[PDB]
Amino acid sequence: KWPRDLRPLAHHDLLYMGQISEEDRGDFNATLRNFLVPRVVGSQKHREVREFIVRSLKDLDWDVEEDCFDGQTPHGIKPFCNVIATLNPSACHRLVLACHYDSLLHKEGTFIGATDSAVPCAQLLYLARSLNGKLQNQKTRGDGLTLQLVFFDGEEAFERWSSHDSLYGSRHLAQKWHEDRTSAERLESCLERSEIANQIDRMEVMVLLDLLGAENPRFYSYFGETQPVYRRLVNIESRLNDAGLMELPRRRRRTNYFSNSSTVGFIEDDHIPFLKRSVPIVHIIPSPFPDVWHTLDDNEQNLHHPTISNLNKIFKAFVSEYLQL
Ligand SMILES: [Fe+3]
Repeated sequence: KWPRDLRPLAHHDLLYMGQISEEDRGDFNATLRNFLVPRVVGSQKHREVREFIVRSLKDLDWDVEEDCFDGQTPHGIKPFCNVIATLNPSACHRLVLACHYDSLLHKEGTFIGATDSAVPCAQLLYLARSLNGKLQNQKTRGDGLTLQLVFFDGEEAFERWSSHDSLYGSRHLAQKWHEDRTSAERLESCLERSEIANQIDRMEVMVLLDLLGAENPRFYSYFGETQPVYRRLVNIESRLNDAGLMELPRRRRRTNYFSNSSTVGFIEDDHIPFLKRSVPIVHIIPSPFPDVWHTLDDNEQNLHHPTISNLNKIFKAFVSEYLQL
């Protein structure tokens, strides 16, 4: 059983999280435009993207940390900088939403990585912005739960994906947090039977978004441990559809992104170094990958906007339910 009682979103809140005004659309797209540039490790546009993320979240009065370091790669020594934003640093437990902000250095030409992961980056910032008032209110409760957003650097391989060439930022951060010791007594309102020995134990669940923005994604539950959390995403999507709040190409259709079916697939991503340290993971990545995956066609025009809108409604409702906004 999940360590936190997961109370179903009231209808009033579901309906609110499920509407998207044209200024909602406009705000998200304006956010997204900042990420639809090549973001290769070490580059100027990469530092500009990080600066944008940092300022956006500092403007919202979040605590923002830049976890920077240099690491050896097949292309020589490289600088990396993870961005960690925490709404209430004192709160013992974090609901962590994450993605990567670097883009693949593509051998053929300029690679935008619109789904991989410009859309997930923008979705995290859009969540922070659009739920800001509710989040600021939730932070005052002293209930020991907060929201945390991690934008990992160096997710992509420089050459052939391997244990040593991939996940530079997440490998670094998981180790950093594992070795940084702390205890429940130093923290605000930890749950009763919490075993807190280090920073990594404060990660209540890590929801990792990746390869989003293409039409008709298929998600599955990748971890039995987080099946209670995963099923809330299934339930929210079902309720949005029942209420007629999803955008579909024709009348009398339903989205079915979050399957209840079992899968036996394994995908390496930024969750791995945390998974190895007992952090519960929900991996929101489609299977199969978008047809555009790691091609020069993973670009702005190939994004499917109605799907992005539907996903934003699900994620907003999810956060709202988890934090009881
Ligand atoms: Fe990729």
